[PDB]
Amino acid sequence: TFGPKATVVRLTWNKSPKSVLVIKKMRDASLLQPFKELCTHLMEENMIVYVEKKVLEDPAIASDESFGAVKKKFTTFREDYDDISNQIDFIICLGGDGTLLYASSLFQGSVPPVMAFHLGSLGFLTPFSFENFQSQVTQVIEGNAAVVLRSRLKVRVVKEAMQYQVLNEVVIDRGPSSYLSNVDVYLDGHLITTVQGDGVIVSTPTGSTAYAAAAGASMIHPNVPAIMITPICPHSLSFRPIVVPAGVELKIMLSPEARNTAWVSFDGRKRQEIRHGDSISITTSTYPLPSICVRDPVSDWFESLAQCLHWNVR
Amino acid sequence: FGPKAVRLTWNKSPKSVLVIKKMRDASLLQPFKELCTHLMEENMIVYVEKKVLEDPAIASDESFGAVKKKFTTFREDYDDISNQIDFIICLGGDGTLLYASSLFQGSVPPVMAFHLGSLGFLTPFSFENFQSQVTQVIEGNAAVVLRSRLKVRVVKEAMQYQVLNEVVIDRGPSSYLSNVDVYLDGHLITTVQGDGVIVSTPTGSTAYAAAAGASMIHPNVPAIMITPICPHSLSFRPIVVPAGVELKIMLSPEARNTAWVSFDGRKRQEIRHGDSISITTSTYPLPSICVRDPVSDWFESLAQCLHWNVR
Amino acid sequence: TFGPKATVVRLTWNKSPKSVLVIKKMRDASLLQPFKELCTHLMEENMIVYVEKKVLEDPAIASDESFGAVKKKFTTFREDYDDISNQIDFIICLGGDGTLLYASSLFQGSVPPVMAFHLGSLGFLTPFSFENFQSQVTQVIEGNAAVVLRSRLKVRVVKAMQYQVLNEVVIDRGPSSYLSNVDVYLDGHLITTVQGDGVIVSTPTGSTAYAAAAGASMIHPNVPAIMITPICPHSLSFRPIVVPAGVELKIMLSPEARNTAWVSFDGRKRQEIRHGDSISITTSTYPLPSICVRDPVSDWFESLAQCLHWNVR
Amino acid sequence: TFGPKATVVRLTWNKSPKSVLVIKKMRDASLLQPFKELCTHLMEENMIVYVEKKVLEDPAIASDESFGAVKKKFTTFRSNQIDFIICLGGDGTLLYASSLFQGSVPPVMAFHLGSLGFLTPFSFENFQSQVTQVIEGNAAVVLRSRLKVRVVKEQAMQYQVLNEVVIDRGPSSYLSNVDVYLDGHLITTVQGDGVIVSTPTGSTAYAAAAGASMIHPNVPAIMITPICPHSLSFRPIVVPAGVELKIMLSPEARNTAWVSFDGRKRQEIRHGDSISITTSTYPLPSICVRDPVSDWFESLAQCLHWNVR
Ligand SMILES: NC(=O)c1ccc[n+]([C@@H]2O[C@H](COP(=O)([O-])OP(=O)(O)OC[C@H]3O[C@@H](n4cnc5c(N)ncnc54)[C@H](O)[C@@H]3O)[C@@H](O)[C@H]2O)c1
Ligand SMILES: NC(=O)c1ccc[n+]([C@@H]2O[C@H](COP(=O)([O-])OP(=O)(O)OC[C@H]3O[C@@H](n4cnc5c(N)ncnc54)[C@H](O)[C@@H]3O)[C@@H](O)[C@H]2O)c1
Ligand SMILES: NC(=O)c1ccc[n+]([C@@H]2O[C@H](COP(=O)([O-])OP(=O)(O)OC[C@H]3O[C@@H](n4cnc5c(N)ncnc54)[C@H](O)[C@@H]3O)[C@@H](O)[C@H]2O)c1
Ligand SMILES: NC(=O)c1ccc[n+]([C@@H]2O[C@H](COP(=O)([O-])OP(=O)(O)OC[C@H]3O[C@@H](n4cnc5c(N)ncnc54)[C@H](O)[C@@H]3O)[C@@H](O)[C@H]2O)c1
Repeated sequence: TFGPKATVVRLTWNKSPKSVLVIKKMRDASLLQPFKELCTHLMEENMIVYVEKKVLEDPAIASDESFGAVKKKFTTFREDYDDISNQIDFIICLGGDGTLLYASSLFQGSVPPVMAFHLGSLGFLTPFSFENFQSQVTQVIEGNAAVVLRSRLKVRVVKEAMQYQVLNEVVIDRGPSSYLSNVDVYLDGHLITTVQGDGVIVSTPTGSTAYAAAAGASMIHPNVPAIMITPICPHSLSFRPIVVPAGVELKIMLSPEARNTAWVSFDGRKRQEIRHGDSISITTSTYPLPSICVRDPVSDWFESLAQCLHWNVR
Repeated sequence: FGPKAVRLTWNKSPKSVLVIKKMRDASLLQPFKELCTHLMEENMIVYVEKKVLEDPAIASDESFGAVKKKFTTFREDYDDISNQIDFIICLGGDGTLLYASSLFQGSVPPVMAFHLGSLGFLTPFSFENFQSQVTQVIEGNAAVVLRSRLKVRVVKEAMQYQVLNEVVIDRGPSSYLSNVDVYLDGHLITTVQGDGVIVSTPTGSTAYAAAAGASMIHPNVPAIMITPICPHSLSFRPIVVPAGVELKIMLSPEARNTAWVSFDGRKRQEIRHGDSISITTSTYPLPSICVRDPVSDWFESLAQCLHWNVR
Repeated sequence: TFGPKATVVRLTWNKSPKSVLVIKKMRDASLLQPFKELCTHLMEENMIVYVEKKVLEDPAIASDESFGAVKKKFTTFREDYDDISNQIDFIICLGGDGTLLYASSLFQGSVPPVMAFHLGSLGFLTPFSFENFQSQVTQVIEGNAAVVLRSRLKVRVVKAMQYQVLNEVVIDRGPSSYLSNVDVYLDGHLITTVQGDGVIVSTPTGSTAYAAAAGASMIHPNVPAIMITPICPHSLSFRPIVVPAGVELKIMLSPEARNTAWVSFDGRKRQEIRHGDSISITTSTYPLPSICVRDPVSDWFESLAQCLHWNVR
Repeated sequence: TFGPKATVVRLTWNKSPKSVLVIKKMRDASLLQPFKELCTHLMEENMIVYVEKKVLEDPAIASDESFGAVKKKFTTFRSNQIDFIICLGGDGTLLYASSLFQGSVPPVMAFHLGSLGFLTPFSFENFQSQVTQVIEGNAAVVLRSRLKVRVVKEQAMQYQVLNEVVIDRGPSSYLSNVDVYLDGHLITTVQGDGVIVSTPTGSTAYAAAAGASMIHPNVPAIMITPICPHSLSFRPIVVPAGVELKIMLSPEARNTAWVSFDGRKRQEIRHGDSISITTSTYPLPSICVRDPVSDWFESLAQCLHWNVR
């Protein structure tokens, strides 16, 4: 089950969807007219819409009075203490990949299916074009759409628990330090190696084309159960990225004979510091992120590779 | 798995073991005789390829000939080994185990690989104190790794091969670039221009695929690999695809020269414009017995053979 | 000096050029009309034009009688029989990169400047577009053009055969399906033994060639260097290396090696090297002058952007 | 000329060396005994020695009164005075030496104590004979190229670096967007962590960690290597030593960038700042044990394990 109503690779609703969360790219200019159009349309079939509190306080949305008549029907949440985990049937994302990551931040448990929309530039996780969006949204609502069960990593930080869920990767690297970083990595309680360099890009398949790909990791389809381990410019000619089964335990610590501390980041945010007495535990989460695909998983993955990463051009 | 054969359960006590020896070798004779004499003091039937018994260096010794007469002989010509062997012991190195996969095109009994000197990624058992190890495996206290294999069909205008490490399409005598098209689920995913591609198993991730820049994949990860051989494109990163897909490699219509297909570094065939290669994930894996557990053996192989992250 | 008259980076003619060599891409169809146009234009300034004998015996070169009056004024030469050597002031190439390689094959010593043309192919070493070729060829004839002196490798095979290679010389394994073990000496010292498909020891101008496919870095043709890059080694550490151009390389088969090896010179005639054979590689004293449209750096980076799509988006 | 007296690839002194500078790897307890032994030996041929002031300030250097008498003959300092340099500690010491000599650099005899090291080929065992042979003038050197870097702020600041210059991101977690120009021509913009524009000596450094090839220090070139670029086709490149590189921030760039010289003091560059990199005319001569190429391959074999088994 994914959300209060949606469940499952096709998508089934059982109960008709009535609550939708639209997530905007925060400070942007080209995403005002499409956001207004989408919100106006989504409430023409009497369907509850949710909007971040920080979006309605924007000066460029309160100034317009034509949209203000229909804006009052927003089930606003302030994100300070509101748990919208059990209140959303499916999500529409506007702006790019960074929006989808934020969509995974708000749902640390089961997450409803998402429908990412790309409006400008190119997105690897955003397959839907905003043109003719009415028909696509209607088809998604009816229940004729395929999804991919994108894996996520459950990460726990023990300081001498924080319980984060990450989508692309968790990065353990160096911050202001300009020297080598020595980090010990354990798999199932056994020391497998010590990385001596900028850091590691332990990731998910859907993060294989992310920052992991920049460091030399291979392209991994999101339909395989696997966990990547990829360095960041290691000071060793023979440390290639490795792929491990999804059902294993990963642990990451600072080696006892190490100078400087380490810095851990989750999808580019929540950048905190780990010292000698801290530990990071990584597993494969039981709550995947279903993202609706326009036609099918493999074709969308390969077209994203072709357009975004220019994989095998000429 | 076999007639009677993640832990290993025997159900029926093993009695028919096949010992595969590395041909054209001299350091393996004494361990081969020792292992064969030991395996036939528990009244357990052993199998040896016919070409091994006709070796001049093994017929010249009459001490081994007394126990040699109890061998069960197959010649690979018409005496194809079948669901009659429930335990395999391999001597010599990695290429021996590959041969073990060549002999069994269907379900394969569990295999024991011995590294008699040198180093082998797929050979984790040291020959020292082999009596206790073989006894423990015969009893039924041993973990196994189900290595996946690729089912390959060659259609010429069927061959039905099973491969362990990879299938390599490349160029032979040709010195020009090679253009071959690849289909995934009946869809043009790419055309590769260069030497070729090394579509492989996780077991082949550390093989010739690793030579071309492919990543390291544990044999417990259910996926198929696609890595090039020096492509004339900076962007063609090796890719990993689900095990349930079907790959179809052909020659592009606007392609000069023919292509050459090799299965686990073995018999090479030539494919022309009208030929196709279909690759899927086989339903008959290769159970390889591990000394202690899969992960530690894999990482020891990485550290000892490939020198993965030394110093 | 580069040829009988051309000399030197700007090109100085000293004596007015009168002998020109046009090299065609052999079996092709889209190149006949540009070849005919260039040949007709070249002899309206009273330029002696040299053409390969096999080109003039093509079926679609005498079937047209309009061009018949032109073929009578070609100084025909034949491969392996007549050595053109020091008789050509500068060369014009048509068809693509390989033609330039063939241009290096005909001149084992000093070679005249080459004005490469790309026709229906993009090409890394072919920077001239055939459009408005009259002004370009006139400007080159006058003597206002920049030149990139591409280094070449001098290779001797001892079994006393000598070759000059432009892109690289490749020592690899052919019909063998097993690993190839070959030993490399630098200045008489064992620096490495490689266990894999082979090595792509190359010139800078061959860096973007088959060397690049194997993971080599992009090497500008104005740096004096010799590359050594492998072909899929069975080792994660054997990163490609760059050595000074003034060194001696000597490649052999290791004593404990199975099978023989195969040596190829610029993707051409392949020889077999056994245990008793040796390959000696140095930097030649006869570079290949290649005329450039604007200047070496911008042309190199444009070739990287168009051909190899270096850093797109 | 390299220093007041040393000149040149063989090394010729012309005038007998008399002033030598010893550089110690800061606080390293393993180097105290070699430092004392070397300083005692160097002042038995009546040869002037130079030491950093902070080395004598070490609490565990005046406690031993045996070395105090030897200590009192140090020409301590807190150019044009040092004939050649002896380095103890490892690779990072040599870089520090290049920091002290922004102009002509005297030859350096690097020693590896407690570390293996790439640029430190001399073993401390039997150091008497090695130092004597160096003093006599029977030794070969390699002329390691350096990069001259000028930072222009919209305040000129010159620098000479030995390994590389790194233009990366600091605390920022987003991609860094920086434009690079060669001879006034925009060659590319890089979309990632940064660039590792380097020397051949730095080819085995942090540049090698990002996928750059090894270049022998006798090959004149300037390397450009990314740091995990967000592109599959940005292969590292080399350029002739005679070119001029100019790195800036693109006009449509978020966040700033940080420039680091050999792993030292980090500066911040805004949109109005520029970095100009050329090949310096003052190389760093480092004396070799036997010959350049064999020492380079020895360092590749035991430091980076290049092509093992
Ligand atoms: N060197 C690099 O390429 C680099 C550096 C830092 C962070 N990252 C990645 O950026 C992400 C954080 O996103 P942001 O907050 O900057 O938002 P964003 O959308 O601005 O992401 C930045 C860029 O990365 C791309 N991207 C993001 N996720 C991707 C994925 N899964 N596959 C392919 N491309 C992807 C985006 O399309 C965009 O081009 C993390 O996934 C992190 O790994 C990459
Ligand atoms: N460039 C290369 O690395 C290269 C070239 C050709 C063939 N191969 C491999 O050789 C094998 C053919 O077997 P053969 O009997 O002719 O050779 P072999 O058994 O003599 O193997 C040759 C080398 O490859 C290693 N090897 C073989 N299979 C391996 C695996 N699965 N993982 C890691 N290392 C492995 C062996 O340990 C040995 O070092 C195929 O697996 C093929 O991929 C590799
Ligand atoms: N895997 C590969 O990429 C590969 C394989 C074999 C040969 N080659 C190269 O092919 C050439 C043999 O000449 P041919 O007449 O058979 O080829 P060709 O003229 O048919 O050209 C083949 C391709 O290689 C490119 N190319 C050739 N030389 C180049 C260079 N110096 N820099 C960049 N790109 C270059 C061409 O642009 C074209 O794309 C040699 O340079 C050899 O290195 C490359
Ligand atoms: N990811 C990396 O590999 C990385 C990261 C930051 C800095 N660095 C390098 O560290 C150096 C900063 O100086 P430091 O005071 O930290 O010195 P250091 O001796 O502390 O350098 C750290 C490590 O780098 C090695 N090293 C340094 N220069 C080298 C070279 N030219 N070739 C091969 N190995 C070399 C040293 O031997 C040591 O193992 C710079 O050369 C910089 O490029 C490397």
